[PDB]
Amino acid sequence: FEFAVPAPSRVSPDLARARARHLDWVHAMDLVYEFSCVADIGAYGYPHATGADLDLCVDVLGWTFLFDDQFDRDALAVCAELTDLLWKGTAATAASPPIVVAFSDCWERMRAGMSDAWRRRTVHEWVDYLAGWPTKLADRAHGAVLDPAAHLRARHRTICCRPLFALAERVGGYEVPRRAWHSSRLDGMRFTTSDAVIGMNELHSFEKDRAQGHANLVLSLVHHGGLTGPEAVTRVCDLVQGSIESFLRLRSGLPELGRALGVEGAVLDRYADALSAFCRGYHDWGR
Amino acid sequence: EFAVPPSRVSPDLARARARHLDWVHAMDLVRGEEARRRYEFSCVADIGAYGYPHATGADLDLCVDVLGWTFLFDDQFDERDALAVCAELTDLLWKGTAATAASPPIVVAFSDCWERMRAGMSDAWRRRTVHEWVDYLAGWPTKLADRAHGAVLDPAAHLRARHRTICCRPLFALAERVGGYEVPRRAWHSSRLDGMRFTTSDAVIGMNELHSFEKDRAQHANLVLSLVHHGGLTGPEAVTRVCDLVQGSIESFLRLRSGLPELGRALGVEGAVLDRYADALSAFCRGYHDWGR
Repeated sequence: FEFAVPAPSRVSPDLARARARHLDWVHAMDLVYEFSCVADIGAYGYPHATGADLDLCVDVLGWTFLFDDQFDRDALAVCAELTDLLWKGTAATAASPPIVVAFSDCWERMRAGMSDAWRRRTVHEWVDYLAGWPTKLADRAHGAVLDPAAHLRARHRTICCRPLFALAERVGGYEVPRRAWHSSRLDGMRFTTSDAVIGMNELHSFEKDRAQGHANLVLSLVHHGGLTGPEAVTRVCDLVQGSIESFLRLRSGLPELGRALGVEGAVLDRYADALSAFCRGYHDWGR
Repeated sequence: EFAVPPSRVSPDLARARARHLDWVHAMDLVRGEEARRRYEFSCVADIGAYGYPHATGADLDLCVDVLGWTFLFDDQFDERDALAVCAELTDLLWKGTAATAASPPIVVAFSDCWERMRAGMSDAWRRRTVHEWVDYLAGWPTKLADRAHGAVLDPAAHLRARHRTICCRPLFALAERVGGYEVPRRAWHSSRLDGMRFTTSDAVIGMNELHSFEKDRAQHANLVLSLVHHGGLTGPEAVTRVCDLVQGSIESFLRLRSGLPELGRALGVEGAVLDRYADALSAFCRGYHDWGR
């Protein structure tokens, strides 16, 4: 499939070095993959990042995929240790498992140079992402087919888009002002971008999940909506296109948002560009 | 009137009401004969006895205190001081601290409630309840930003923000605390029980939006106003839409409830605790409905 994401196709020119470094990093962290090409996503989602900034993007994205593998009692203990690490400002110890040590390695770089306000809202977003994995284990043990709305609510946590939007600020060199970042206008752009990425992800892994018995949005629409296979696919496609259209309507109101809140328009367009670039990056990599 | 799945009220409400009025006085939240009279006329305290009809004594006192606190917390936003309170409460919850001598009365009062609310509960329960309290706090910077922005939110965006400020999920945790049980971990995180929490929240929001319609219009965002502005509907049409949301939420809640026996078998969970949890969610929705009238 191909959608009209409002951003040109781009890739970072420093992808060769970053990929090679990252494979040494997962080895040094005792985490391991290289053949899945999941590492390259960092260079597609942040096409202007180079050097250490790109390394952080590749490290964080690679970690999420390896964190997901932990679920495919020990994983629940990691969720609790990571939560306390973030809430209480701790760092990994000598008894921490490799997945926790690796995350602390990322978080120390990610939080450096950022304000307390930015750290506060990013910590909350990291913990809300962690909250979705106990749900994954419970639903798998239950064995029931989630209804479409319940599948999307759970996936909005595990997709990990909001922590990665905060990362765009960190590597871009700016912070969206507080009064503007919390507005429903910008939160709607984060939500619509997440819907699009989820829709794309559900269409890419459809055949694999159906053959392995895993959950998928398309299968939930067939089971609960009475739709056929072809109908459920078109339904998910409409979600991606509608989310893109909704994102574009929200963006057209940023000049008035800046005037109302007294915020420089430049930073607002830079933030909107980052969200669009991430969605486009995931689209191209997935294809 | 909606078909919420019986009307009940706690029999110890008389004593609880009198104690609570002294409590808000001691916490320095409501002082003065005039402010106390206006507060006593709103009956917002009594909700604790409607939402938890089986609570008595100290348990009921905690329910009345917490619910009264949320309304008093809401009043301060109707700016820079309010954002500082949200940050202090967040650190208090994340870092396990307690109020100091420089903390404002609204912070001292919350710590007073939280110490009682967390007593006797496991670390796992405290961890997921802390996150829900902080997600509730996260909705108030959005409220102030939207008011300064001045734009009319679309219906879906209004509901996402209200699911934070309505404060239903922290109050569902409170039902466990006063009920004397913790839903086992493997069942509490399931999408089935999370869907029952979500559908119950939708119903409470829908009822709340119709109660505060005139107040929000005379001052703020409201679900009915968003439906008129973005959907092109008229007032009467938008209201029928909100009623359909409440009725549909209850119907979905009832379909999920009938699957709790199978959830218990699959996960090996005692059915009694699951049905008791479902009763608490249903009772809270019924309580707010009856109190609103």
